[PDB]
Amino acid sequence: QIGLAQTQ
Repeated sequence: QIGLAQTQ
């Protein structure tokens, strides 16, 4: 489970 991810 991942709620929110922001990746760069």
